[PDB]
Amino acid sequence: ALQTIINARLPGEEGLWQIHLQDGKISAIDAQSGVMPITENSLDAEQGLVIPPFVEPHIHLDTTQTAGQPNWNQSGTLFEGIERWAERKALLTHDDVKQRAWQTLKWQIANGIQHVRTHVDVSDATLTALKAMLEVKQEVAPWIDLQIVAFPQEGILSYPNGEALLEEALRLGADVVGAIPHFEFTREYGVESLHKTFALAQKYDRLIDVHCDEIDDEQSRFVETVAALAHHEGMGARVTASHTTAMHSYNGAYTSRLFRLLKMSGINFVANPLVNIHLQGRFDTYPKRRGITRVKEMLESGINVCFGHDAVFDPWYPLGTANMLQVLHMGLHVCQLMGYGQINDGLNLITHHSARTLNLQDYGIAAGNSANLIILPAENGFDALRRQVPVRYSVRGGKVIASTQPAQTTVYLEQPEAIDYKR
Amino acid sequence: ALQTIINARLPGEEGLWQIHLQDGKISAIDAQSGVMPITENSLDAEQGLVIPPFVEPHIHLDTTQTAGQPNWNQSGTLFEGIERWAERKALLTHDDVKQRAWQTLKWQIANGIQHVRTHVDVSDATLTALKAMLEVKQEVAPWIDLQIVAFPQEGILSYPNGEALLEEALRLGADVVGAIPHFEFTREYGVESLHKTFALAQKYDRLIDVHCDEIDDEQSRFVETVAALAHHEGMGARVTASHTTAMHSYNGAYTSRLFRLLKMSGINFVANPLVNIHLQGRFDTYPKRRGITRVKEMLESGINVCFGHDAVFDPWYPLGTANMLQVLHMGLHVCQLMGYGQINDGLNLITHHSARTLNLQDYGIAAGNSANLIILPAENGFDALRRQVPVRYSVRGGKVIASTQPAQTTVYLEQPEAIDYKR
Ligand SMILES: O=C1NC=C(F)[C@H](O)N1
Ligand SMILES: O=C1NC=C(F)[C@H](O)N1
Ligand SMILES: [Fe+3]
Ligand SMILES: [Fe+3]
Repeated sequence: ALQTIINARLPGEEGLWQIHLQDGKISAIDAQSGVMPITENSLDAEQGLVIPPFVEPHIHLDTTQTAGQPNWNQSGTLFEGIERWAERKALLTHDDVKQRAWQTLKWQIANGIQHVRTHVDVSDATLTALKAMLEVKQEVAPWIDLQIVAFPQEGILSYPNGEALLEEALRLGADVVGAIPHFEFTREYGVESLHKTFALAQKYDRLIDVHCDEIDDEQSRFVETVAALAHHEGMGARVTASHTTAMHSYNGAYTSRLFRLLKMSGINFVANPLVNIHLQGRFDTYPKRRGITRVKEMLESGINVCFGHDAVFDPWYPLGTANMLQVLHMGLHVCQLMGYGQINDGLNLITHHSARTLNLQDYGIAAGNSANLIILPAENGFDALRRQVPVRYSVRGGKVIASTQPAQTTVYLEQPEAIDYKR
Repeated sequence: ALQTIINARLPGEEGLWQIHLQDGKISAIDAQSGVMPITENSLDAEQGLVIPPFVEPHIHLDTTQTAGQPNWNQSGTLFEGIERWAERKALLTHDDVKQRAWQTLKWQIANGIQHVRTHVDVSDATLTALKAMLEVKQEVAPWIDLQIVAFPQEGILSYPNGEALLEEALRLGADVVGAIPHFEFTREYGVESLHKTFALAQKYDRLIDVHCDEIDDEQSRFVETVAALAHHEGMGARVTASHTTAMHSYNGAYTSRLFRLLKMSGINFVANPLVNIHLQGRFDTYPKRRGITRVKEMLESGINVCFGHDAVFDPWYPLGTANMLQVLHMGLHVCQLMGYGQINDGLNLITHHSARTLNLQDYGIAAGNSANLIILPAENGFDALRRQVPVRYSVRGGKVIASTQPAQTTVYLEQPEAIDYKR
């Protein structure tokens, strides 16, 4: 029955703070002028950093843990990945999807992630994975608020009954409408697919998250239609453009023109560093492009951008432990957001910016909000990122739902010495 | 008084193995047909992976821990980095260099690194850092065999008395002769500097490690002179070309021609993933090149290539905990060595290949060799890399010199559950 979080550091704030908890919510936040004593019912942050929970804005829980089944993606490309997934999709069973999704979700809970948006392939007349995921959503609710995107992986207009299946998925309860314009057979189908996606989102009052321009094609500009339709409907807050890796290859003049619309539209952007560095640049010899969208410029322009893990051991990515600080680490390097302040503020890319992408209404350390927060054994964002620290405690509804007793490293010199990699 | 390492897995080998130790050496290695019981004097690898120690083939211990002093490298480029370092170099003191070097060395010991090659800037008439590092080398010897490269950071022919200072550093005991041809004022000075470097290495019987073509200039081809001079002198095993990031920008025809010489010469290559992804591509707008040398092609051609951390919190890199598995993780992503086998064999890039780069004569788990080895709590290279595991035990001369009690993570669901991120 926790009543207070004491000795907490907060990003962008000086000193220590006390967070009072009442009835599963944050009742008040007060600055401390020194270190407070521990006591029963008090969770001691020990001058560590307290932040709202990590968020996973983009993952594929229906494909997670399937890498190599029945075959491996040899080329390491998005296109072969979809082909390898199609082979696995034909072998799906309800229980298998639930088991694999739950395996990755447990890693996420352990990693302080309390909000997850999973795409689920609905280019499947049986909607096997979707039915399984809707059950997982209910089962995992005490620990993670899971959003499900009805993702038409093989296209809306380019797959048999694609539009009907996408709508069926919404009627079954999917929270977000997906699309993949660059995978449609033609540019015209791509644009038309977006009009259909927006019409469905307005008909059912759902969010939108488009796999948008995930291709090293300087002519893949579906993002301008996503932003324009959102602006026209006055619904930018409910819309997300995932990937936009083609933007890495656009000329600068078009990008500058486009940025005005991106800002005016208010839509969100998701970059997936671990997967993008792996799948993009595969058609270059040397030099080889990085292939991540224009994260640095978006931040400078005040456009909301955040980071997702995208895949965890599946056709598009052979690694991962569903760790957001690891995703952030890769993104900061590839996007060259390596200034001290840029690294320190990096936490926003896996917390607040992602919460905005998911249109969350109860997020942040503020009075009145649910007591959902995590404690990192680090002094600030820079320190947490540099040392790739685990989540010491994850609190949800005012209760501890995960904890990590840190590793203990000792070197035996003339005398034993504890090493914590700090300075 | 350890007598045996039991239940050890070895890369590329099936089953479990027992490593018998006698008089600080490995006396014999025998396969097990099952799990052996623990007993006093036996170190149980617990079916974890046993490998020779991690190696750091390229780091700057004279600059480590100085990021932001007195100013930060704002552009994130090699060139500004050297300028910021020059400002810090003027403030060096003997004790400060020793303290900072020892701080990073302790992190390395904790991370199972028993072999380290540090470059030390000798473009300094006072040779302050070199004198300090020669003392550190002696002090750290019980735990790490430290090689010192006399690195003429500001050039040999382009800095006052550069050649005399480089030779003075060798007379004081530096183990390796360095150079930086692409930083010399002219291409001719660059080539001439290499002839002088090789002449010094033959005069003093020292190794060579050139900061070679660390620039996104398709015309920076000093590597062909390094390889040709090594081939002419029949000394490839003693020569290393660090960085060669310009190779990322070469046309393919010249690279193919060059590769024949690289193979024939037998020289070694070091890629520094964390720093290269950060400092390279800084003059591109979009698309932006990755800038790491041709690691994948070198491996396919049987050319020895390995990975270094290069910098730990200094003018050229604001992060790091001197962790080789983290360096490897970045390299596998940026170089797209993402096939299962490529990832699994990744350990060679931070163990055996690096030992060859340092021309080590006592390295590897083989009878007769010193009992220097480390134990990773993982099933194989892939698993160790994916989970970024710590070093459970580091053994040197048959004695434990470092150990890490792993972190313990628990999620509180309907029942508490331990999470180890394994599958
Ligand atoms: O279309 C896609 N499917 C799965 C992925 F992991 C990638 O995000 N893109
Ligand atoms: O010339 C250089 N000095 C320092 C570095 F870290 C980089 O390796 N290159
Ligand atoms: Fe995706
Ligand atoms: Fe270097």
